[PDB]
Amino acid sequence: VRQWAHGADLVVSQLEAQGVRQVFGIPGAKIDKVFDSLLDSSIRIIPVRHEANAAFMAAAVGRITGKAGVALVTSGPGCSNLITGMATANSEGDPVVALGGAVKRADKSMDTVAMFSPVTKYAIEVTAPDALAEVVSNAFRAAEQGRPGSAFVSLPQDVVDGPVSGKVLPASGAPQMGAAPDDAIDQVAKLIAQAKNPIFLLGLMASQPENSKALRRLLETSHIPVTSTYQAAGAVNQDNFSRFAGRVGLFNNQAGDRLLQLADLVICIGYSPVEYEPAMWNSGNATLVHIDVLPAYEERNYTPDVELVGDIAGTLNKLAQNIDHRLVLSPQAAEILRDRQHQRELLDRGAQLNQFALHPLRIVRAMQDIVNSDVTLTVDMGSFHIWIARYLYTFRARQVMISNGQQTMGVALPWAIGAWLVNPERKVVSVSGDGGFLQSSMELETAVRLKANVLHLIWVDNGYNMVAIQEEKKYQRLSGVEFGPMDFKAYAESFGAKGFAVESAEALEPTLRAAMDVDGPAVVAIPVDYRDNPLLMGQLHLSQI
Amino acid sequence: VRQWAHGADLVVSQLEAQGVRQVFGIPGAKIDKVFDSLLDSSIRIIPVRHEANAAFMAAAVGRITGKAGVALVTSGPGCSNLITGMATANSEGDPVVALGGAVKRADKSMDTVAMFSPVTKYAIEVTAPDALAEVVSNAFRAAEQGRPGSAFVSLPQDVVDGPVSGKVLPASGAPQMGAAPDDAIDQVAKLIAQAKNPIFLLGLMASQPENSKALRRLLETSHIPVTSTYQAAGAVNQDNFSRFAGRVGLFNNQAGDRLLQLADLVICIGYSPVEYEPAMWNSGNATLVHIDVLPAYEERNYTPDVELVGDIAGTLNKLAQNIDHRLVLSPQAAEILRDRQHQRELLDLNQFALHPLRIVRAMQDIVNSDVTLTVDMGSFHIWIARYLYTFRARQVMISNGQQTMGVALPWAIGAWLVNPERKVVSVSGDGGFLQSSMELETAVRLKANVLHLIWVDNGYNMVAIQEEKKYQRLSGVEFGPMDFKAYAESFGAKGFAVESAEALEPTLRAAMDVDGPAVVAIPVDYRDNPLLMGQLHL
Amino acid sequence: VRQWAHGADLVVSQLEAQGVRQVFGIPGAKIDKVFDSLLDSSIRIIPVRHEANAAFMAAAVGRITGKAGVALVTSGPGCSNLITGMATANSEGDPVVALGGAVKRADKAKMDTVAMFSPVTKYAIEVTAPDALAEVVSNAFRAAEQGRPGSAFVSLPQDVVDGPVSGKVLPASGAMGAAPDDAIDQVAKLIAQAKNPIFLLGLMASQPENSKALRRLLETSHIPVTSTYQAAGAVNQDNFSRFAGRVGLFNNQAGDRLLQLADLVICIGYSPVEYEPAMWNSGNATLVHIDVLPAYEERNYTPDVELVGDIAGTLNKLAQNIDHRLVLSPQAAEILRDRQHQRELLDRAQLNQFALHPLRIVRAMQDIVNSDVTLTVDMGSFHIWIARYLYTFRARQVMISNGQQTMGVALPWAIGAWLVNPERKVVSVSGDGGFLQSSMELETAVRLKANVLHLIWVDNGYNMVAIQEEKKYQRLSGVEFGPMDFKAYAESFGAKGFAVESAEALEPTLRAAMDVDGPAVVAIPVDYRDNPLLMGQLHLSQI
Ligand SMILES: CC1=C(CCOP(=O)(O)OP(=O)(O)O)S[C@@]2([C@H](C)O)Nc3nc(C)ncc3CN12
Ligand SMILES: CC1=C(CCOP(=O)(O)OP(=O)(O)O)S[C@@]2([C@H](C)O)Nc3nc(C)ncc3CN12
Ligand SMILES: CC1=C(CCOP(=O)(O)OP(=O)(O)O)S[C@@]2([C@H](C)O)Nc3nc(C)ncc3CN12
Ligand SMILES: [Mg+2]
Ligand SMILES: [Mg+2]
Ligand SMILES: [Mg+2]
Repeated sequence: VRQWAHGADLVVSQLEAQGVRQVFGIPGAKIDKVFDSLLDSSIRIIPVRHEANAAFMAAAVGRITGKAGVALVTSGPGCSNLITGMATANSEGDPVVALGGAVKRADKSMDTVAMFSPVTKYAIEVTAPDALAEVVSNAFRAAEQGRPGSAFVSLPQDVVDGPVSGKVLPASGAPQMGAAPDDAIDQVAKLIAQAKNPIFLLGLMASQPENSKALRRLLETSHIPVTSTYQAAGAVNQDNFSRFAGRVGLFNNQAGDRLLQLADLVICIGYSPVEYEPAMWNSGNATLVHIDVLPAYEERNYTPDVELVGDIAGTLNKLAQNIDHRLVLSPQAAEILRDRQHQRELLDRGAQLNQFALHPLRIVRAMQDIVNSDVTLTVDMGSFHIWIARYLYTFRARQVMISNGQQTMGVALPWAIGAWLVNPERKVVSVSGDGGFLQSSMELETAVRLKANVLHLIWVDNGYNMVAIQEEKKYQRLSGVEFGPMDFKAYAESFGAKGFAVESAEALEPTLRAAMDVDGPAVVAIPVDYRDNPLLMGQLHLSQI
Repeated sequence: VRQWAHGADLVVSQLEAQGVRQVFGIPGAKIDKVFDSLLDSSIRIIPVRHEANAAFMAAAVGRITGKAGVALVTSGPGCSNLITGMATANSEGDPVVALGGAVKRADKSMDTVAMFSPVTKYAIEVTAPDALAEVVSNAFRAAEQGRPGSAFVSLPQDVVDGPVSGKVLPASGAPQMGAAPDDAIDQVAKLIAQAKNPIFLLGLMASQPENSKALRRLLETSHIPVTSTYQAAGAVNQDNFSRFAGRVGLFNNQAGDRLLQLADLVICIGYSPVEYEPAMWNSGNATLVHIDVLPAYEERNYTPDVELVGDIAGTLNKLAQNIDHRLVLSPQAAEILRDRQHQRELLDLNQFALHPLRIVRAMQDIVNSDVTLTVDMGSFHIWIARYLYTFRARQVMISNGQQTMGVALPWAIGAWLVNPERKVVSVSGDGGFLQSSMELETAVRLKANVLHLIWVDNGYNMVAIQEEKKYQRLSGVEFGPMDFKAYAESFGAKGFAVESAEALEPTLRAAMDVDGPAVVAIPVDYRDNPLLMGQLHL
Repeated sequence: VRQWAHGADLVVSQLEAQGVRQVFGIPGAKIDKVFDSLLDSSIRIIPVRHEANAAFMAAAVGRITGKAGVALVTSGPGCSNLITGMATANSEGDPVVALGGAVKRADKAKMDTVAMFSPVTKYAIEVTAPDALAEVVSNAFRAAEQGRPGSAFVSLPQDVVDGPVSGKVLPASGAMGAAPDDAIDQVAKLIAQAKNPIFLLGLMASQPENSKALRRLLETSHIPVTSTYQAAGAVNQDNFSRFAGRVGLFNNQAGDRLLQLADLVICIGYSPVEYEPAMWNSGNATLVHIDVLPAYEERNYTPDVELVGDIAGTLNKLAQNIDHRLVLSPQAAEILRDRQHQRELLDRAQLNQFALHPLRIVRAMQDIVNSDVTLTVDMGSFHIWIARYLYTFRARQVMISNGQQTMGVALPWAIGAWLVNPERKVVSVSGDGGFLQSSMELETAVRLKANVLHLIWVDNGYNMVAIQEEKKYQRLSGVEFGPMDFKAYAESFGAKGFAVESAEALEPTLRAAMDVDGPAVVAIPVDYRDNPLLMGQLHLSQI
């Protein structure tokens, strides 16, 4: 153990032991010592314009690196401004550690710990300087292990400013967890051998890098059909697996659901019912196998017949080793996949789509032209989200951040900035509506300052369309969903970022290509015609719900 | 899936599915439908006299069977009376599911979920009748899996009285993880090789029945020294392992601690820092290996260099299969155990009131491998712990991190119900005896073959001596005397009162022969306590 | 300010400033310094045998004195054992301050007592800084005794009470004035136009600071009065001929009929939690709220006129604005007359069966309970019998209100009540179920030489629960247990024990037990067969 003049120095050392490359936040009196101590560290300080976005950026870092992104804010409003961001990260399973300042212990005030407990996996306040290092260290453990999530640590001003005696705690990382029991694995390998219509249902954990190779090997060896929840949207896609059946949870005409209904054997990997209500795919007819790092969060419509708890990669590798031949699709299974093939042909169409304001399909097509396996795509919440989700099978991004159970608007730009910082040599494209855009557009200054290579696209309709269409379907009239217009091109330029405004369908691709080629932040406003949205909304489960 | 006329019926079916054999509790208006439904069930309804004891009894059932014991109480005071008991169960790792009534949803109020959250692993209220069965099922999952604990389920009256649609969720039981990875086991087997002063620190999980054979197998093939926390007090004892270094956490003269400080390699099995402060034994200079069903609960003095998570039995069996030679003790290692040797020797009285040691010795003579012993909290607890090495009981319930008095008798009753053919001996002081003695009526009614021993000093000695040490004067630790023999007999139990030293052994022998509840008052002289206290961590 | 060697000395000093006469509790390592410091003060240390009872005893002290009773326990189980007791105190409005030990501040990093007590207290806080020690304790008392009284919990970290501290004792506050003149006049105008006015008395109307003023208001207005059980002692059938009984339990009370008939309902010191407004307020009458705190509005409780302030003052002023006594309307007179008929009929003939008939026991109890004695009642079927005949008990005070329906309260309430006025006798009554949950305090009673006579109605079961099950299911579950020799049980403590073996032995046994100067227990076998009749008079049966 070493002698520290400031708890803050210990905190910084603990952060470095974790391998933190940057911290996102806004300084304040109660927490400025930590900001100060970061000056003598290799950790980069990234000032944001609104704390909520520090949490969003941190979530992106966490999702990509598997190591928690870090947010640092002051007491009071500094902390309460993070709540939505922390809840979003926790619901999506993104590892995030937020260190928030607090009044001196003697002065204790806002009970932030009580406030964050509902939307975090871990929330604790350091009430003793000698606990400083372990509390911060355990924050990371909680955020990163098991089903990842967010963690909040409250840091009293006197504890961070005052001296402390203690040693840095080494970052343990992921424990060496055993695979599921061999006899249980052999039992599933046996079920697979006698299965006529098997299918893998992938959940969040299946999309983790740690399970990437294992998953690929298993799919390559068994050639068994795969469907995925939106949390696992990026685990597999139409272009890397011929038997991919799409993502389930949004649309009512997915081959994945048809295959789950036809299934005689369903194997869930890293899946939790929360990702997609079991009450909509599991009849209870097929033999259900649960594979994940934690026991099945058993439910009324989710009671596994065989539970394989343990290291997912380990289990999948062992399963792969006990599979002798590739599956021969039954007539029905093959028919379902052929249907999706035709279904995708119809969705793609060929067509000119030269109308203006632009048709969603024209925008989706132009977006697919600029997003390649070297580009990351982040998607906000709104009607455009549904359109993009409908065509996820045709995006070839290196990675796609779109899953958003809380349906939190404003996430795209911050997510993009966080993602770019992890791999600054690559480009990132973020897309949102005008409503979502204005909730986090203050970060455009941050992007300019960081010279982040991000292209942000705005689908402009001058309203909260996603809400409007639901009001209509239910009440046949609108309320609180329409607002005024804005000159988004001029808006973006006032930040010193490059701005574009699409005034015709013909200018779309050229504009996007130019904005993409810009070496730094760029914003493209795209007027959109949402009148066909009812057609798309007719393909949602909500329609039945 | 079925259509149930009463949510209560589904709750009972789910309980049967869980294999519950009895429920401990006290009925009340809000929850009486569940009690009524149990009438048509194979589940035995066991009325207790105070809810807290329903939690204590359930804990004993859970500890032994690995399946959660069940408490059933009504709303308000019915549930608040369970708090201390649920906290004790959660602290000791005893699987307990408590079902508490609540006012109708429309009427909601006492926030029981909020009250129980701090002392349970799982606390939830059923606000949707269609979630009834799943909420109950998950209560058991949460209480029985990983490191076991207590779970609380709040059941609104309207929810259990009203109709419900659902199916009995099959009992999946705690999922079976696989042993830690082969590469991880090879790494540990290798550290044990590159180690000169290795030692096993056993925690709670190491004592679970599923790990008994694997543990013995690992100890026998490696012959590595072993020390345990009190939660793991029964994992290994002096007579079943030559290199046992005693239980650590109480006395300042234990070999386990010396060996831990000397160690260059410490392998913790089923251990959590809460069982024994790492600050007391881990300097950090020793390579630290963690083996448990769950990741390590790291802290300033507990950061495992190697962390293995998985089925403990499988992990230990495989580890044992990778060890080729028994350990040859180093000079200092043998020296330390040499000292414990002398220590044991020194540990191996007609005054009245009786001397603690006289009582302890008289107790060891009646407690055998067929007898379960439960120990309450008080000075007598320290004495019995000092000589734990010489007790040879079937099982010993003693770990009590919260130092909750009154646990002994109800623990004994719950333990007896699991194996009715055997005898149970419980020991407490007079203070602890009265906090839960109302259950003597329950014992007589059940004809529980339990022998309760009361060390009588007419005070709260364990607190008195701490005050004596610090202030040289006593406060609030002395109370009046009682006729415990008559007290017990008023319940229909057999009572005895040791009036002389010679009468001790004969009285206990006589009481042990009693086929049913029996109580023996034993006057004790605590004047020597200051001496024993000098052996505790200061 | 001042320099203190131990935070504990400041606590004991703060308690003396509050006037605390004694402390109930069980010591432990984390809190023993406080018990030690108490050795040097005038404050008496009263060890109990179970912490729950320390809260029950403190509640009786607080209720009678108006000043918070004090419980002192150690950390962990010491604190969790108080919860039910603190909840019961809060629910009945009894001022109670509990001080629980806690682990050293530095060790608090590994039981969140503050969170566990918050749902059942008015005030729950932990001293996290020795400089806040005295104020936190002072504020605990202020919170418990002011406004509508309740329980307060204070967590004291061991290092804080053991370590030195700087600070001075904070004097006890105490105190509003009468409601506004305009208000009292507006109300008086409503009274002058009311044909069927009625006062509904709540908890605050029974506080001693209003016994005189209420008496005045009633004597000049002669308006009918009905009370919740929390205010059961505010007025009785004897000192006021237009008293309509306690409302909240039975479905045949004149109080309820007058409330439903009223064109003007004036609630004094009343909060909806004392008696569901959905049971008596249709909303037809003009509602006037008078209390030390604003009204706790709800669906069936929205006062058309709301007066907040010193009750005694307001009532004394309103009385001066009362022109003439009320001339009862025919319907009102008829309802009050029916209550008189009901009372005579309820008094029923010769019940000499054994086990004893509830009514025989009730009569015998009314005989020994005199106007000097305090009566405490536990929860169980006997409670309903006693409530039914509350009008015929003429005790100094009656502790019976129990919204939580918590069993085990009688004996400890009695012990606490006796300690406030040791020169008087206290009679406590419970069933065998409630008795065994707190009977460990019989040792405390013997040790204190408490002049308490505890009566046990014996049925060998939880009858109050059993009758509800019988009603709903035609069968019993979990409500029957074995018998006990209660005479020998009590004697084993060193108290006097009795067991009634025949009907004729009842009165002589009670007299003998009453004459005992110290703790006595009498077990009374009861035949609960007639309960269906009585239970049919409960709002519950109509539910
Ligand atoms: C208003 C709104 C969304 C935004 C819609 O507008 P644009 O972002 O302009 O998209 P578009 O649908 O008009 O293209 S999502 C949405 C969502 C439907 O629930 N997410 C929200 N997020 C926050 C933080 N507050 C309120 C909502 C409710 N919903
Ligand atoms: C008073 C007391 C104990 C009991 C001592 O008396 P006996 O049970 O008579 O034992 P002995 O020590 O006199 O033999 S333990 C003890 C413990 C030292 O902390 N456990 C407690 N449990 C509850 C539920 N409340 C308070 C305490 C504080 N401590
Ligand atoms: C069991 C019981 C009561 C006691 C009944 O028995 P006795 O006290 O023997 O009275 P008697 O009715 O048999 O005369 S009250 C009663 C009550 C009806 O709700 N209060 C309780 N208090 C606690 C602390 N736990 C559970 C209950 C549920 N109810
Ligand atoms: Mg919009
Ligand atoms: Mg004792
Ligand atoms: Mg009874």
